[PDB]
Amino acid sequence: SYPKLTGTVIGTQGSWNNIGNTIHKAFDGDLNTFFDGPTANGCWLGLDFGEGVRNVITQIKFCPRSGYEQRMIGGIFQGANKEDFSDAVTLFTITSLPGSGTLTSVDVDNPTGFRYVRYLSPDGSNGNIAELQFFGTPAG
Ligand SMILES: OC[C@H]1O[C@H](OC[C@H]2O[C@@H](O)[C@@H](O)[C@@H](O)[C@@H]2O)[C@H](O)[C@@H](O)[C@H]1O
Ligand SMILES: [Ca+2]
Repeated sequence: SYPKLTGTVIGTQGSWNNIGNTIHKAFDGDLNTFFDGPTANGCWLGLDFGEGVRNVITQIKFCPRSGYEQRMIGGIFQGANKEDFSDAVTLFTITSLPGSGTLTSVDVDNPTGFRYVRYLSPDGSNGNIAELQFFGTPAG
């Protein structure tokens, strides 16, 4: 069991109806708060571990927005070493409805060290997700 990774929060700017449910609500430790993106499609969020830092990801945990769990199905998690994700690989694809109000934990088996990781939400989701966590270890 590896430590929770920290980094700078990156992703889609803004929030639905400018209420303020920005990407940062997915990293605040509260499963009742959530990211509600300004648009239906294209929303994403993640971390930049910082220049020169690469982690190997061994687990991802996430919790859907309460009452909108189906807006995660089809979302994917990617690791990359370019901030535009053009070199990304998909670490996990959500294909089952995530349980409400808890962190679903998924193992990742990819030995690559990444500087960047994200959740890329499916169309019609407004990026909805309540909490997102990555675990792993410094690439050796
Ligand atoms: O469409 C993104 C939006 O979906 C839900 O709100 C949908 C609509 O709900 C209606 O009943 C009205 O209240 C209207 O304001 C909305 O267009 C989510 O509740 C909302 O957070 C957002 O994710
Ligand atoms: Ca939250």
